[PDB]
Amino acid sequence: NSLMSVGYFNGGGDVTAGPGGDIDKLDVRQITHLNYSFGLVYNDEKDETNAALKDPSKLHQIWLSPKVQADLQKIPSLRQQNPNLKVLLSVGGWGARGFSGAAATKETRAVFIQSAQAIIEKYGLDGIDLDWEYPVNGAWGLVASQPADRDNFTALLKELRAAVGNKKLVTIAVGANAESPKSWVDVKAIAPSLDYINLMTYDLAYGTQYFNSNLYDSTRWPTVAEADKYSADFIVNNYLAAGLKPSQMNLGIGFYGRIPKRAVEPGIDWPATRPYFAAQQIELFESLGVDLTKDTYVKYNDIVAKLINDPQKRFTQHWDDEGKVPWLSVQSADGQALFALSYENPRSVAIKADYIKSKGLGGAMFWEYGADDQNQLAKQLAESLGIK
Repeated sequence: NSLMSVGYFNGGGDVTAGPGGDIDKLDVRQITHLNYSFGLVYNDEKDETNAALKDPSKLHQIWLSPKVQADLQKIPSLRQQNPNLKVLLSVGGWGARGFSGAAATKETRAVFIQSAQAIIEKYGLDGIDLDWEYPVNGAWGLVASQPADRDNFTALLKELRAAVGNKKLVTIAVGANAESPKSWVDVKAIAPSLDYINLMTYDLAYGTQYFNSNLYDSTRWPTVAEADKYSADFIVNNYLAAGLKPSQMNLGIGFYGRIPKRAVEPGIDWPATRPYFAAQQIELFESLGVDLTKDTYVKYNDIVAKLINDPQKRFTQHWDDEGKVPWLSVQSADGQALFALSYENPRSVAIKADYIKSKGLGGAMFWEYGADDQNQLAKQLAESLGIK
């Protein structure tokens, strides 16, 4: 059994201009599995702002935007590109509502499951991937949640498996948080229903931590608050402690970076850190398409083209050899180097693949093809993993 490489493609969230279908410029020869993102969940959560999800007659089913339907119909042309490719629909994602309600009972779960089976048969999918962010915790109140989420999720996976059968793929993504295998997700109970589990070993640049996807801790740029100290290795060990076999886990790799929150918001230890971005730094990133009052996310192809290759040459490249990742700096008004963002580059990708091999993991997952730069990071990842 050679290694896996599960690429996300966020077709459902793609609002980029530029001619041609956006699926048609994916090199799917570099991956073993493709998670097409995202189906959503019809839901009656009162804070839901996608009215199309509020159809009372379809509550707890999966919603496919017309864009996502047009992409899923072109799977056959992807299978021509890579005859061994496995294609899954990913349902959920950050901020996606409705999982707690769809999971509450056997009957609501069955509405969800019937919808999954129908979508799988309609488009000839190889399987389904569930991205519930997150059961019990609810992404700190961003989506509805309840204690029964944990066991309800287990029942859902079991009953989804029973429906789709033993050949179709059922997979899930799981959170970085240490709490997640402790009390959100029943790791040992769900494992025999799942082909594999993708770890979201990124989005760590929050609170008092600088790095967004460091492989190990960095002492040059330490994290202050205890609840915030995270690293891919620490997450992998957490999930092994909770009982997952290594070969069932894919290490998540982010084809992107983040401005850390610590640069723009005070960092609280439940202020422990204070923001070092002035109006100038915020306006700078606003001028490049990065509204930090909205989000800290920067696609890798945007990092290359706009920051690293900035005609104004405002950004400087750095490497942390304890974290094993690159970061950029901009200059303060008083001329010091400010930690602007960490990301991933071919170096740090090749290193995470090496970590996959030597930890004995199942492979890699990455988010996502659209943030890549002419498939460069996906190609680096395939090479380093030995994928043919």
